[PDB]
Amino acid sequence: TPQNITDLCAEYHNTQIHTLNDKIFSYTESLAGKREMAIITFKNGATFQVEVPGSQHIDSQKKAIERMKDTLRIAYLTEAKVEKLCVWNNKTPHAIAAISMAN
Amino acid sequence: TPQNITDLCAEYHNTQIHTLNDKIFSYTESLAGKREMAIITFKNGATFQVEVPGSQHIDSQKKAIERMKDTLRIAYLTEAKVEKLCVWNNKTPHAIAAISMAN
Amino acid sequence: TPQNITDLCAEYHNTQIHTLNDKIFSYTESLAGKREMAIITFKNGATFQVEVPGSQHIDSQKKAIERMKDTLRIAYLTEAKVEKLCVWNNKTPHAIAAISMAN
Amino acid sequence: TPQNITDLCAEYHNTQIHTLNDKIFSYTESLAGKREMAIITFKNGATFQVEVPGSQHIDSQKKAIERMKDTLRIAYLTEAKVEKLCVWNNKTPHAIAAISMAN
Amino acid sequence: TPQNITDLCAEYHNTQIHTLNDKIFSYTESLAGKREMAIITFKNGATFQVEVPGSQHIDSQKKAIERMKDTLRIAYLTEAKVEKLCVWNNKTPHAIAAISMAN
Ligand SMILES: CC(=O)N[C@@H]1[C@@H](O[C@@H]2O[C@@H](C)[C@@H](O)[C@@H](O)[C@@H]2O)[C@H](O[C@@H]2O[C@H](CO)[C@H](O)[C@H](O)[C@H]2O[C@@H]2O[C@@H](C)[C@@H](O)[C@@H](O)[C@@H]2O)[C@@H](CO)O[C@@H]1O
Ligand SMILES: CC(=O)N[C@@H]1[C@@H](O[C@@H]2O[C@@H](C)[C@@H](O)[C@@H](O)[C@@H]2O)[C@H](O[C@@H]2O[C@H](CO)[C@H](O)[C@H](O)[C@H]2O[C@@H]2O[C@@H](C)[C@@H](O)[C@@H](O)[C@@H]2O)[C@@H](CO)O[C@@H]1O
Ligand SMILES: CC(=O)N[C@@H]1[C@@H](O[C@@H]2O[C@@H](C)[C@@H](O)[C@@H](O)[C@@H]2O)[C@H](O[C@@H]2O[C@H](CO)[C@H](O)[C@H](O)[C@H]2O[C@@H]2O[C@@H](C)[C@@H](O)[C@@H](O)[C@@H]2O)[C@@H](CO)O[C@@H]1O
Ligand SMILES: CC(=O)N[C@@H]1[C@@H](O[C@@H]2O[C@@H](C)[C@@H](O)[C@@H](O)[C@@H]2O)[C@H](O[C@@H]2O[C@H](CO)[C@H](O)[C@H](O)[C@H]2O[C@@H]2O[C@@H](C)[C@@H](O)[C@@H](O)[C@@H]2O)[C@@H](CO)O[C@@H]1O
Ligand SMILES: CC(=O)N[C@@H]1[C@@H](O[C@@H]2O[C@@H](C)[C@@H](O)[C@@H](O)[C@@H]2O)[C@H](O[C@@H]2O[C@H](CO)[C@H](O)[C@H](O)[C@H]2O[C@@H]2O[C@@H](C)[C@@H](O)[C@@H](O)[C@@H]2O)[C@@H](CO)O[C@@H]1O
Ligand SMILES: OC[C@H]1O[C@@H](O)[C@H](O)[C@@H](O)[C@H]1O
Ligand SMILES: OC[C@H]1O[C@@H](O)[C@H](O)[C@@H](O)[C@H]1O
Ligand SMILES: OC[C@H]1O[C@@H](O)[C@H](O)[C@@H](O)[C@H]1O
Ligand SMILES: OC[C@H]1O[C@@H](O)[C@H](O)[C@@H](O)[C@H]1O
Ligand SMILES: OC[C@H]1O[C@@H](O)[C@H](O)[C@@H](O)[C@H]1O
Ligand SMILES: [Ca+2]
Ligand SMILES: [Ca+2]
Ligand SMILES: [Ca+2]
Ligand SMILES: [Ca+2]
Ligand SMILES: [Ca+2]
Ligand SMILES: [Ca+2]
Ligand SMILES: [Ca+2]
Ligand SMILES: [Ca+2]
Ligand SMILES: [Ca+2]
Ligand SMILES: [Ca+2]
Repeated sequence: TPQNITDLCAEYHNTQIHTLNDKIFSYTESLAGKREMAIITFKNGATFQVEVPGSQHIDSQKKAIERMKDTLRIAYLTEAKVEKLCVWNNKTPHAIAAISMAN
Repeated sequence: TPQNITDLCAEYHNTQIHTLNDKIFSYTESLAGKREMAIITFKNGATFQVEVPGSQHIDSQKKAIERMKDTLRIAYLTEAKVEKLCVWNNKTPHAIAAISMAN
Repeated sequence: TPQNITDLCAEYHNTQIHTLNDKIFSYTESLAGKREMAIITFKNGATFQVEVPGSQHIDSQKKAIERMKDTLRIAYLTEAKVEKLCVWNNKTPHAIAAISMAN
Repeated sequence: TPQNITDLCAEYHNTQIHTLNDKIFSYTESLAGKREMAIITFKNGATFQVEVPGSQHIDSQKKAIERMKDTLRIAYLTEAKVEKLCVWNNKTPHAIAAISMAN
Repeated sequence: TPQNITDLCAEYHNTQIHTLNDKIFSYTESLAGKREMAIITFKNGATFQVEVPGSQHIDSQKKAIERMKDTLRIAYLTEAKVEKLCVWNNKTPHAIAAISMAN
């Protein structure tokens, strides 16, 4: 089991770490059918999604997808500094796998 | 996959973007039967619903509807600035499909 | 579809609007069997319940009942001003159907 | 239907009211098997639990037990004043049945 | 039933109490498949996980695992002082069983 986000991220293909060290600039949320997702941006233009749940996701990920959207909303609203995101870079926008906050 | 609320909104018929750049003026919530909904207003009188769940919604939308009501309540209580809403304009009041927050 | 609490409240028998324009004075919560409910008061002694879920409620109301208790707790803890309550006045204490928050 | 915590408490056997009029001093939470519970204390050493869900509970209490743990956590973090607890005094520590928050 | 985290912790094999008396320094969570988990650190380098749910857990632990991650996120965001953690020391990083918060 990994001890940090960087090591975690390295366990998977198709991923990378972004080091933001910044608060979330915007938070977008949709309930529209087939677009039940969240999008965040940072001041530098970096844009990330929490993907629409699909066949790329196993059943054990479903609660964690919902948690992640909860986390991004409250991080946005508290201006919490995001340290890193682990993302899948085979999606556009890049798709969030993990987040770390330290500040 | 869209990267922002404007492009997301354009994927659908009967939708329009409202650009508010303002906090929510009022938040209303009902548990009464057949009116299990939320209503928000802005100071300019713009009025929006989160629809009662119904046969227009697919299963994947049901958690998202609940999330959106959570988001609107906490946005209201934090006086968070709402940037845009994507709404269905074939409902009265207009029905929320997506929200963006930026400030 | 209604656009405000007053019009929503008027769709139901045995209801009334209370105009409070005040924060919640006390919040009570019970997990005791057959009394799984919330009670709120205002400074003037006005007392309201969220009813114990029962056969008077249709299935769609169940989630809305839980939401309303969440809303009352966070409204209490943020000292949010309650504008109006729509209540059923054939219950003692009067039972909450809807809430509006504004200044 | 009762209108306050005192009257509610008096509907049950083996209960008593504690009048605390104080914030929660400590909040403890366990996920250990058969000990999935919360424990609070006050500065005077008064110690209370939210019981592990068990055969003493009816099904309608299950959501309310979860809600109570939610309430205690946020009350602790907001330094909210606890007015009274209704507890079962046939449990060690005394088991929470209901809570009131006020000044 | 135990009355404090130390006594609870002692009911289990392979556990120990860490006394931190400090805020959480970093919070990490993941939605990646098979790593649906959270990791926290303290300034002294102490690193702890909330384990991925698995066959080592009983059903009552499922909700408690989700609660614990909720608690760690809000404790982080409120800078709440963590008093003690009860952890399993047969996992790397040590796995959280219980948390206490106090000053
Ligand atoms: C179009 C937009 O909204 N933003 C782009 C930004 O891309 C977005 O954010 C990235 C992280 C990714 O999720 C994209 O899918 C998304 O549209 C661009 O970022 C570059 O993205 C490419 C992938 O298109 C590579 O990943 C590259 O490393 C990224 O550029 C870096 O990150 C940027 C935020 C800047 O810091 C840039 O200087 C870096 O080179 C950028 C490219 O300028 O343009 C908009 O911001
Ligand atoms: C309670 C009320 O009557 N308020 C009106 C407002 O209507 C309400 O809000 C809109 C957004 C919609 O949901 C209505 O169903 C609801 O009653 C009026 O809004 C205009 O309505 C039309 C047709 O519905 C369009 O939606 C239009 O975009 C709305 O105007 C926009 O919002 C206004 C508040 C202005 O900022 C205007 O420039 C925008 O285009 C408006 C105007 O008639 O007046 C009250 O606010
Ligand atoms: C704890 C207490 O005795 N408070 C009373 C309040 O009664 C409570 O709150 C009302 C809304 C209801 O849920 C009652 O069952 C509950 O005990 C009194 O409110 C009046 O209550 C009588 C019934 O005993 C009638 O329901 C009457 O309509 C209520 O008054 C209206 O609402 C008040 C809060 C004010 O807006 C008043 O001007 C209204 O006419 C009130 C008033 O007697 O006194 C304490 O607050
Ligand atoms: C950790 C500890 O020993 N604290 C005690 C407290 O006991 C704890 O809190 C009470 C409410 C109950 O949940 C206990 O199981 C728990 O250990 C003591 O309270 C008394 O506890 C004894 C058992 O030792 C009896 O249960 C008794 O009823 C409790 O006293 C009542 O509650 C107190 C908080 C006071 O209001 C007292 O007047 C009440 O009768 C107290 C009492 O000495 O001391 C520490 O806080
Ligand atoms: C490597 C790193 O990131 N941190 C180490 C820390 O280990 C981490 O945290 C501990 C609690 C455990 O979860 C590890 O798996 C994890 O990598 C080290 O902590 C000691 O780790 C050993 C066995 O690895 C024991 O768990 C021991 O209790 C730990 O030491 C206690 O906690 C420390 C932070 C110190 O305060 C120490 O005095 C305590 O005994 C420490 C070694 O000090 O170093 C990094 O922080
Ligand atoms: O679990 C989610 C992930 O699934 C992978 O198969 C896919 O390559 C990633 O882009 C991401 O969607
Ligand atoms: O998914 C929800 C949407 O469903 C559409 O069919 C409908 O026209 C919209 O008004 C909205 O209700
Ligand atoms: O939805 C529940 C409501 O149902 C009505 O039939 C009843 O008269 C109200 O008091 C309220 O309980
Ligand atoms: O509903 C919970 C309560 O049920 C009672 O029967 C029991 O005596 C109490 O100690 C408490 O557990
Ligand atoms: O309940 C969770 C615990 O289960 C035990 O059997 C295991 O030894 C611990 O490491 C921990 O996983
Ligand atoms: Ca700021
Ligand atoms: Ca800080
Ligand atoms: Ca203000
Ligand atoms: Ca305000
Ligand atoms: Ca701000
Ligand atoms: Ca105040
Ligand atoms: Ca206060
Ligand atoms: Ca303080
Ligand atoms: Ca404090
Ligand atoms: Ca600080």
